[PDB]
Amino acid sequence: TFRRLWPTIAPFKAGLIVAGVALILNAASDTFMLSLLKPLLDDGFGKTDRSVLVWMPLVVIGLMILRGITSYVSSYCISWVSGKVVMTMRRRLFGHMMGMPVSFFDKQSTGTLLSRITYDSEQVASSSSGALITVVREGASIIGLFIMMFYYSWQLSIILIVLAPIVSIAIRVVSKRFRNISKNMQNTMGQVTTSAEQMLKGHKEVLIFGGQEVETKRFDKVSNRMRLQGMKMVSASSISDPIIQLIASLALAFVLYAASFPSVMDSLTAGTITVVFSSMIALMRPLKSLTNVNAQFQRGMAACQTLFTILDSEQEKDEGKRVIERATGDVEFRNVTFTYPGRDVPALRNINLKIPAGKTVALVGRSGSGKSTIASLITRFYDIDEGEILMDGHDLREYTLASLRNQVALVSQNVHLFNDTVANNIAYARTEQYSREQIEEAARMAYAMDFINKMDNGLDTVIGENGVLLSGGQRQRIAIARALLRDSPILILDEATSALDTESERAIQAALDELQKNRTSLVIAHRLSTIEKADEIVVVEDGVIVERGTHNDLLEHRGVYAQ
Amino acid sequence: TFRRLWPTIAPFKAGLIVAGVALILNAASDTFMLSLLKPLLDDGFGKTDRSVLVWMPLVVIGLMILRGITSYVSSYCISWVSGKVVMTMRRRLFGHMMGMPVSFFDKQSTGTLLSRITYDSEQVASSSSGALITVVREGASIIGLFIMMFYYSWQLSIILIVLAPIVSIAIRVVSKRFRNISKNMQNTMGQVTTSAEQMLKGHKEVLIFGGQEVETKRFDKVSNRMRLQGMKMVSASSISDPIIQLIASLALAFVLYAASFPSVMDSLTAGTITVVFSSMIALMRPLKSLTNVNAQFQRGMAACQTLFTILDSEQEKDEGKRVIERATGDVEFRNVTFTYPGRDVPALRNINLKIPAGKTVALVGRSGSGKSTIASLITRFYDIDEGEILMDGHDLREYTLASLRNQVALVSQNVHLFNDTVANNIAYARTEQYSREQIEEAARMAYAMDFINKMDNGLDTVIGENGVLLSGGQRQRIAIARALLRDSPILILDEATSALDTESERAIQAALDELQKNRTSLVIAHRLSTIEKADEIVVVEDGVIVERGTHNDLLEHRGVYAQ
Repeated sequence: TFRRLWPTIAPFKAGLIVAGVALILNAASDTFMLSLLKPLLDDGFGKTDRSVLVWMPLVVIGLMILRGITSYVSSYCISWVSGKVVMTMRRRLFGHMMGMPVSFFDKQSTGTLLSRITYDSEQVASSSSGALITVVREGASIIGLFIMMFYYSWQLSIILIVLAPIVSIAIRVVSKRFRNISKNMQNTMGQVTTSAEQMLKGHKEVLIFGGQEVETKRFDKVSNRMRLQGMKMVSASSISDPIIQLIASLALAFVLYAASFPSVMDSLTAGTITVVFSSMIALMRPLKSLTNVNAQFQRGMAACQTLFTILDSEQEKDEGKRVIERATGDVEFRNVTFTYPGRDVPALRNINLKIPAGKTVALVGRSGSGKSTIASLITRFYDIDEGEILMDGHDLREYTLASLRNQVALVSQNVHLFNDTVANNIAYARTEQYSREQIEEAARMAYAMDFINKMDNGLDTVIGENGVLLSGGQRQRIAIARALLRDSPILILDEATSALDTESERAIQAALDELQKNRTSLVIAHRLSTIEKADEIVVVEDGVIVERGTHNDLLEHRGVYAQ
Repeated sequence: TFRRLWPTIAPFKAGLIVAGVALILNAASDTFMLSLLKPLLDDGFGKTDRSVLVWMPLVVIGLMILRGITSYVSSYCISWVSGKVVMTMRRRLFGHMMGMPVSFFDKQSTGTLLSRITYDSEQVASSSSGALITVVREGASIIGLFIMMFYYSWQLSIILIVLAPIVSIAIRVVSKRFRNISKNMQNTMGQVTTSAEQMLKGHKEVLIFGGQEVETKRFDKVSNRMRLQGMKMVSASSISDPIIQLIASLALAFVLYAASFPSVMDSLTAGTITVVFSSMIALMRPLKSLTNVNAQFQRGMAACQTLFTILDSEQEKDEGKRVIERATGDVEFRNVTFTYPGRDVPALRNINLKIPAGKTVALVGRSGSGKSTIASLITRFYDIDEGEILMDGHDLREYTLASLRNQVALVSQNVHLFNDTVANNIAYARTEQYSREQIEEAARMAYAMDFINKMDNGLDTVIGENGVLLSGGQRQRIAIARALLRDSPILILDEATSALDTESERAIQAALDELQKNRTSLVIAHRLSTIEKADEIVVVEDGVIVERGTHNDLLEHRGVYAQ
């Protein structure tokens, strides 16, 4: 997986390499600070009284300033690589998410996608960079400390090069064993927590039947078991560390024993042993850090696995490329059957429906099939499972998605508003074009000039993140202005809005007759005012045209014609 | 506030005291190892004495074993106090989470309460215990190291006590300043991420309109802002540690300079200087932890503030103490007005409704106001804001909550099933009273023995969460089975769903007319079957009694009768 992640980091190798050299300098600063001890213990407080204890305060200051500067440089440069990696991978995810089929964003995975952008890209970068930091810095620290020992005491050093593998393997085995024991108790705690969850929402029907005392007793039992599992988990997690410290103090004891013997001693001056033991104590963090690196890296490359799974998911098909600019031709549904994704049975039953040019054909889908699914078809949302939607002489499959979905224009009060300025929101992808004079014309035609004048500068103002917070009807009129400005050959409507508004229902009606005087207008609605004003009606329920009749026939078979 | 929390922790003072003595022993072990250093250098590798070199490994192992044993004891005993305290506080929360009015659990705290119990009692116990561990252990370590140093070289220890306050205040100031800066950047980072969130949620529009080009470019800009904010955050966070280490090294340099001054200050033998410097280096983490303890403690006593706010919140009023066992009397409504909490002050308009004894009077509330709340009135879920409901010669405000809710029985699709056995799901708060034969007769009359008998042990089987997982129709069956346990004069049938099933609604209605044979009942049914079998139909819309006609009159008041 890292095998495939490298290419997005490679362009930024400069930051990683500077971080690597800076971290090697950091480990060398640690090693030199520790090595500085022998000079002290031997030629200061040791045999030579002084002349080395005024050089040394400044040497220590210099080496700690080097530690600080190299640590800051490492942090900055590796975080800059982490930035220019996440940033890029987040942008690739975003580019792929917007072009991916609507089914994926339709509850296939909806709330987790902001996570999979932000948190998961940051996890990829953070875990991989933590792995690199630990590997490089701690490996440099181990190498530097071992060189420091060898150059100072090659007798004790070999005993250590022998034990440190033993200490490291002991750390790995105990850590794995006891952390594995810990994870079981995590599930055993989750289960009892879910039991309390179960109890909590039973409030109603616990009050009714007076079981509050039985509920308290059962929560007492579950709380006690939660506490016992927590105690076991913490007991294991604790006993983990002292065992490691003891298996390390065993190495300390062996080294000290292997310093008592006459052969080894008589070489270990007062300073040499101090350097060796300080090296030893400083050799505890690196080993543990490596043992944990081999898992940090895998956590990182698992988050990257998730990101890559998202990235390579089948993008919305674009094989068809037939173009269309103005679609005066009728939309012709002919023997088309579609199934909603996640449902085996065809939600949209085999149906034929013609959409006369410049006609406000409408339908009512109370049964739940085709209520808004028909609207999906024209916009080439969830694709056609069967049939040829021969729109203006060709199948929707043949048409290119961009041009097709350009021809149509969905309007509703639920339409979100982009954070860009309101005028551009009306001219989205038409900005940099459709001159602000055209935008003013559209604003006037909108019959919502008043609302955008009500807040800030109208065209210039911005509906950002709660910038002016247009109401539902005002957003509906923004959308209708957008449609008029873009000159959509097709209009698709769902019951106008959810509710009527003051002067906004009238303005919407004015705008939609300005639009529908000359627009192939497929419509759907439950309220039948626009149905009465409509020339042609086709009521369709359960995927089948219950009545393909005009207002006269629809009154002949009322159905829900009366509230 | 810890002041009000102490009563819950006091009865378990034994655990805290053992943890305190164990942690003091732990810090004493740390101190004694650094003290042990001096023998090694002075009387060992200095004046040669193999006796000390062979005496020492036995002491390092002994002291690390003592350090491990005391660490384990501290972890266990302080977790056994954190364990018992957190469990007792969870249990007091839960006990006070049931008698609390349904209003609180209704949309004032729905999902946050899951956290409130578990996570927000742990963030109390764990945080306070972390504060105690740091204070005790690290204060013992500081005292121990300073005693260890004064006993060995008081001259340098004076300088070290002079500066250590300086180092501590430097740590405090830098840590604060820079963590405040980090929080400042965190605010902007979150704000910027929300922008990408709202972009992502606009999928449908960026598809219908536009070509995702403006969306991609604007996400590029927001991602660059995220990257720059992340880099600034990490830069500010990092610079803290190098600066702190540099101040600590200033202290080290000053101590070194103090050494090597003529004769005075240079009375330190190699062992004495090594011990003093080891104490100085091991006195870095205790100082940092003491400085940061108060943040941990305040986080803990803030989670505890939340928990106390929950505990002391007004429990449901139970002032009325009028008892009732069986109530054939009418649930009299007379001009009672009650606003659904938090909205719609004029809800449940002044309404008069006398439900005659031993009837199945019902209502239709499609208007959406005062439809299901009338059921609550009988169950007193959402108390009456103004008016009197004169039940059986006394008001609900006068009746005992338990008895009143004992009189009424609620059957609905959403009836929650207890995690206990099925027998006790139909014996809840009644298990000790009724016998297995009573529950067997209840199972028979339930008209659901087809589903019950198929289980493992019949009555004694388990209908807990998951497990057998009875369906919704079977949920209705079990609710009716409880009603058939013969303790429920008033039967507030929901029947708003009015669903029909395969032999399941058949059995449900069979048993339900068996009940209603001699049950005072109030129902709210969308269907007209109930109206047909209704005794006095009283349709109520928007909290006002539009009509009180019989079945024939309601047929005249057709409304949505045809469907």
